[PDB]
Amino acid sequence: KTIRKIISSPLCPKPVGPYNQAILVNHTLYLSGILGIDVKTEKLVNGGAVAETRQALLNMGHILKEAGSNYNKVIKTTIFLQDINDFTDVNEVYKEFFKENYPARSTFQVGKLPMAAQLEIEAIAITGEVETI
Amino acid sequence: KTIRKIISSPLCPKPVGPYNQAILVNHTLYLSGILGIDVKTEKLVNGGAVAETRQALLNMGHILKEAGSNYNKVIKTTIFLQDINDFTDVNEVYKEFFKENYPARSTFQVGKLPMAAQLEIEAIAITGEVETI
Amino acid sequence: KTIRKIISSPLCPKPVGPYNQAILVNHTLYLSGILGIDVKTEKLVNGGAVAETRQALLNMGHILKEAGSNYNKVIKTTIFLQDINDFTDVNEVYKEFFKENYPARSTFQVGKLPMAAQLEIEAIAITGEVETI
Ligand SMILES: [Mg+2]
Ligand code: NA
Repeated sequence: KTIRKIISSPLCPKPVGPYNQAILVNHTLYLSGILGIDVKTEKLVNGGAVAETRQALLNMGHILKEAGSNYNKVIKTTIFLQDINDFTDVNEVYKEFFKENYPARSTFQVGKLPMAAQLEIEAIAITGEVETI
Repeated sequence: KTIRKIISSPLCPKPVGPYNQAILVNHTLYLSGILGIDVKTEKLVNGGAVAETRQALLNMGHILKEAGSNYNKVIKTTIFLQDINDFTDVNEVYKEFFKENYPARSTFQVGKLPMAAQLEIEAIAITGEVETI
Repeated sequence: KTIRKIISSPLCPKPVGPYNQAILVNHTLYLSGILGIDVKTEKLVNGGAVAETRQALLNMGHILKEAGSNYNKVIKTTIFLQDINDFTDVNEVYKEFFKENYPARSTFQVGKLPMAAQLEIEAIAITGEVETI
């Protein structure tokens, strides 16, 4: 049998809808795309792409920790941008969170994001013990 | 070894390029993106985003059943929209299919979809027995 | 324990920033999105979508082989296009590399790609022995 666990953290925003913040399948954690929402206001943080990146990655950490993962167990990220010219600024914030054994990554500019956001970040991570060889 | 199975249903629109409808690896099913095509016509259903979402999710059910999965064993979906303003409507259709243990999800507006479609959905699901906690 | 391997092929452009070419988790290989970059010039190959598809898929083969995979062990690809009207030409190049047991796939047009590329291709693959039933 496969072990599925529904992952939720009240520290990470959860706008209404038929989705879960993350789903754990054995040791592989599939995270929903994260916007830079302030959990208190339920709105995007002010300040644009830098602030939204930072907020999204802080929010992500609550989901990773709830599942028994962490930033240094993230396998792959996808960065959806409203504007490819924000990449440099987004990547500088990304380096605040990802310091070693860096994830695989894809990045592109989309047509639009929900909530008129400047980005959205999706990730896959590993839970439990990880030997990096 | 890893067991791979090619998944094919004649009830889901057949591939119009060098791809399979889905690939099963052990118990993880990787679905290709699905459009709201009626296999009886080789065309999108009429009526725009709502109709197309419903037909895409019916199509998905054929693939899931062929592989030994189902909607309640879907792990992650990605919804590609031609217009972000269809999101609420697409979500209402989505809830006709996904009732519990909801998948992780990401949603965004693309530049263009194949067939000038309004909606495309890709998914990852689990086959066989699933114990949910 | 989950075994993670950091994949780095010297026959492909070395990561400049906080990402890796691919991450191997047990026998599942998560590839970064690949652009059609010439490893020597660190610039896209000239000639547009056809040339960039060929170079991207040549780069993918370097990364797959470094990890112990190959094209016939790719599970799923995603093709990010600058122009959906390139699909027919991209598919003709894709068929140079993928011959049998075709991956699942999604293809769509984005707003913009890094480096003003015409194409980016991401993949998931299997390492080690694979039995196709
Ligand atoms: Mg701006
Ligand atoms: Na800014």
